[PDB]
Amino acid sequence: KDPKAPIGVFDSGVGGLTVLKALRRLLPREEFLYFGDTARVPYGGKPLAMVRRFAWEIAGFLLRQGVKAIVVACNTASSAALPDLAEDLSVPVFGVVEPAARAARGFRKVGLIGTQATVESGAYPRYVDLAWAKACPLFVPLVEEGLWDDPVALLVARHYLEDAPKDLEALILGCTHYPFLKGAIGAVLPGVALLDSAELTAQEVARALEAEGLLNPEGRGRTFHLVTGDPEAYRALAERLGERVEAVRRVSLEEL
Amino acid sequence: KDPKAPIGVFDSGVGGLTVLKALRRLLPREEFLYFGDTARVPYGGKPLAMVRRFAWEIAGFLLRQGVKAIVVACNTASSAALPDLAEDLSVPVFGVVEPAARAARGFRKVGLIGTQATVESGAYPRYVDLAWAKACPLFVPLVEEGLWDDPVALLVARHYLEDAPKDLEALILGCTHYPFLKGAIGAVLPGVALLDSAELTAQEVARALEAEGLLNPEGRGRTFHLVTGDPEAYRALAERLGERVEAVRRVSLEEL
Amino acid sequence: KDPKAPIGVFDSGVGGLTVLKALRRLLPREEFLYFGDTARVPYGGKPLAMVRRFAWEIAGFLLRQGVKAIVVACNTASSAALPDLAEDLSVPVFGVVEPAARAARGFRKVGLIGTQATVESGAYPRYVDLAWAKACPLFVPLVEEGLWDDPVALLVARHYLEDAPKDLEALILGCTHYPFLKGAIGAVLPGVALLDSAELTAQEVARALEAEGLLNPEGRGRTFHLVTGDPEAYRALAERLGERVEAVRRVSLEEL
Amino acid sequence: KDPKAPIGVFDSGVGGLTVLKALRRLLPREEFLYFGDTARVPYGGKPLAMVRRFAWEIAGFLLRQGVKAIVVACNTASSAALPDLAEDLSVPVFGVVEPAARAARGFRKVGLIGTQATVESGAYPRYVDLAWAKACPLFVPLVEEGLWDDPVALLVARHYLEDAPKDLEALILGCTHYPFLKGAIGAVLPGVALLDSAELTAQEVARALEAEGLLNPEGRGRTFHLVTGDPEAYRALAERLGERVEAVRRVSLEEL
Repeated sequence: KDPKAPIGVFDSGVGGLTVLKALRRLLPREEFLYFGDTARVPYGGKPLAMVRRFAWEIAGFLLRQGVKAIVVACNTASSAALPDLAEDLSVPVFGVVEPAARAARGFRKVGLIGTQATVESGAYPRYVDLAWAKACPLFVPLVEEGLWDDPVALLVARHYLEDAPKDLEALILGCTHYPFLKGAIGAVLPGVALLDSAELTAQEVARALEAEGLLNPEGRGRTFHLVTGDPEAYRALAERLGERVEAVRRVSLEEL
Repeated sequence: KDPKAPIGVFDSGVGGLTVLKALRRLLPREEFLYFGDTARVPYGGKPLAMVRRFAWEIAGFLLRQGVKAIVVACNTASSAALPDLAEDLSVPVFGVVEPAARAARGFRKVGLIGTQATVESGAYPRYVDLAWAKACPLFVPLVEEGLWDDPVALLVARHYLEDAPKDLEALILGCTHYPFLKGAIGAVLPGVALLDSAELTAQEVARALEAEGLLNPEGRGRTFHLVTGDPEAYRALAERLGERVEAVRRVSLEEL
Repeated sequence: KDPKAPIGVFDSGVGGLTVLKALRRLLPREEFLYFGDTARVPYGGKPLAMVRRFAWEIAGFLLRQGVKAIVVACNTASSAALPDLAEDLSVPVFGVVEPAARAARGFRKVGLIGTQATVESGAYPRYVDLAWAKACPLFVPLVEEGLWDDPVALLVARHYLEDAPKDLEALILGCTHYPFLKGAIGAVLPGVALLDSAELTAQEVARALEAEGLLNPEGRGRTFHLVTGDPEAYRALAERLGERVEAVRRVSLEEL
Repeated sequence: KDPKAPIGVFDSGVGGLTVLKALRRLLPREEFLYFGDTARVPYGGKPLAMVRRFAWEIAGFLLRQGVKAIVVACNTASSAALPDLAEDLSVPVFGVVEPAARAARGFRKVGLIGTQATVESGAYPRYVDLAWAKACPLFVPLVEEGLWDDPVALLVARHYLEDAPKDLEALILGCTHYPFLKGAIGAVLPGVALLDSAELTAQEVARALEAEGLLNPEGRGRTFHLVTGDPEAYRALAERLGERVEAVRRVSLEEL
């Protein structure tokens, strides 16, 4: 156990940067390795079992790099791979399903939105009873196009959420990209608590790591980006989502 | 050369079905082998060289199934892989770039819409001079979500097409999915001639195969579907676009 | 923990059956999964980092079959992957390098033979001080061709072992196949103790698994064989070295 | 066609250098790209269909480097991939099976030796009627260990060619490596004509290439080596077999 060692964070691409941001705020002294698998993004439409192999390869790559814990920022990969991945690895492994589904248990009727893979996996029903679940394929490309406040978002939010229970008290945003869309989602489902996977998970990570004596007390934390697709494209994309990408290098899928 | 043998048509997923339909209308006596690489869709944001390897892998698989010709129904893969793929292979190879550009050469000011990869590839500039070109990433998810007749489609067309020159006489629909948004594109840009990649390629295919004595003068045509991801998801998506998918089988990326 | 779960054992091919037989004797009630990577055999000429990815891939595969412990029967793959693989996984992980090196420390001057990769790795010098090491590439094929009792084996043993120190007291048989060549090796190196990787490891596995309470207590144990190459070829090659294979199925490299 | 373009030659490893050497002696002004797939050597124990994907992949790679012709120096790979590879590609494609079988048709009772995959392909029987065929697995490592002049080479030659008919007039040396064993093979089978795949193929390539008007008339020939395994290990092994490797670099299997 070396608290000077970095924390691994991985995603299919830029969406998981919402998780990275929340982690860095609570843990400014830590070193993060953010792995964006942009050569194979998106996971949301791939067979769950293929994502599970992706997650295993990427966990292996992060351990090779020496991380002390792994945060699976993707909801699709969390659904596909956890809890087994945490049950198979020695370093702590954290996901974005359980923390938000835990908080959700203090409400009478809970709904879920996420990718096609996420809602069909049954990952969330394993931790919490769901009144309603619905795949929102367009949210991700709406967010990546920078249209989170544009009227089209709103109409699309209405198309996906029109048919949903009026007594829902909370809604799980079971996709890394969905925090950008609280505005259009709040507007169509007023009064409903919106559960953010990123903030809920980073808190869990911070609590658990300190509890194990693995947080780094001293020093000034940094972030390195590792992507399997084009780095310049990723840098552009990350910026459209308000993240200044400083350090990026391309990781070959042969290194996997 | 054996005219009883089938025609290979391949795409990243369901989009290339527009090409498949135009072909089946002109050549009802041909057997088609339609390959949808849904395990690795989309191509439009991947590195152009990676798509080139995809095209070569699938081209080889189709040659091992016995096809007498190959239609590359994806605009991204055509940009990535043609003309070399046709130069390197003995069977006739056709793409969806050159026929639409060729028709485009009979207007004075010509514009292009397509995927990210396509507009950046320079493939279309090779064949016709372009006044304006714009990637339309939301269009593909809009079509796959079944919303081409919804007013959000009308709004998205405006977000992408407003700031294109008023003196366009023609617009190249440089993506397999765009013939579905012909109404919305036509409304936001009245008067401009819309060039359909699928209709113009199918004609080029039929003309040339005829010229070579390769058409199958007798018998009833059949279509077989071959995909790399989940077949049942594929069939659902295909049916939302108007193809009743009769035969579908899953092909391993190990077979490539 | 679940003591009904099987034990995973993996190798590049049939060599690891020497380790499996030793395991069978000490643990007749245990259910075993033997994973033979015959699509990618042999490991001895490949880069150590490539083998290391193989070990990770297969370890992940065995975990998905539910194994409660993993034995790395290949000496080349132990050299590539241990001790990190054991440090990184929750289940007990055992190799064929450490146990023979432990026993070898009760000798004054010790030598090592094995594959090209094993000798270059420096895996063995990390556990025991070595007086001599020689790669013996032809020894593996001699065993698989069934020539271990034949004179040509004896001349080949002399060719590799001529310039070995006359005062050696022990020789590490650092390759799964080398137990078949004890006759020819002792003839060229009389009076030298031959340290058998397979016999020592099964004891360690048995001791360690007994201690963790993971030993199965009821039941007749079988072995299931999983291979990445042609199963019938594997079946025929295993029989030539004295193993009767009953259950063998081909596992695709894409499941990895 | 471009006559300044290089000729492509590929093999699993160093065995194909016998073919390269013969080629360079006949075509000293030609530029050659030698591709040795040392990350996946040997082919002889693999499923023939897997080798066939290898041939396709590497052929695509060489076409992307711009070769004007391809020589498949491996007898296993010719058996797996020819004649189809030659039918499906525009560049001239040459193998090592057909030329040696053609010369063999000038004899009454003809034998063949080679790898397990080569004799099991039945590729040689498509071109010449065979009286006798034997796989000789140990010949390849004998050559790679530098033991072709050693007496085990005489003993091993005798082991594999003992039941061979005494009325056999010719033997096809159906493996790239076996010309180094001409000495032992002729000694153990006196009076039998030995048909060398390498010398006969180069003749055919030079004949065919001049006829297509593709020879490069000006220039000093060089060879560049491309390997998928470790380049220094390859260079060492090429030096043991008498080839002086000037330029070698490693190509990733993901580039394939």
